Amino acid sequence: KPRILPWLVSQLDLGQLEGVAWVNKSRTRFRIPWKHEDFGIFQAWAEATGAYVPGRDKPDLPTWKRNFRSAMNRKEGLRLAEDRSKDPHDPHKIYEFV
Ligand SMILES: [Cl-]
Ligand SMILES: [Cl-]
Ligand SMILES: [Cl-]
Ligand SMILES: [Cl-]
Ligand code: NA
Ligand code: NA
Ligand SMILES: [Zn+2]
Ligand SMILES: [Zn+2]
Ligand SMILES: [Zn+2]
Ligand SMILES: [Zn+2]
Repeated sequence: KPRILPWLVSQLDLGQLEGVAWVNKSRTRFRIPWKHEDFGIFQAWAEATGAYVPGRDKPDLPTWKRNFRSAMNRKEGLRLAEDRSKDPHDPHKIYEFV
């Protein structure tokens, strides 16, 4: 395989992942809960890309967060708009389509 952009836009349109959401009406900007049992977008992406199969691999979140940051930062039309990942209340990042 899947490509990060179409897969991401789909996850966001569906709105089934807690805290993972469009933040503007035009749907060029979105939130990922991010903190420096999750079952969130990092593991979902690992499963979609075959990097994680339950019971085959041991759970590795820091790696999932790394693989996922890597796939996102490489996309030319994706900018990191905001880094709130150290916030105590709701740690998150905002990404934008440029
Ligand atoms: Cl749509
Ligand atoms: Cl998951
Ligand atoms: Cl605050
Ligand atoms: Cl905040
Ligand atoms: Na949400
Ligand atoms: Na996760
Ligand atoms: Zn859409
Ligand atoms: Zn899963
Ligand atoms: Zn924010
Ligand atoms: Zn705060």
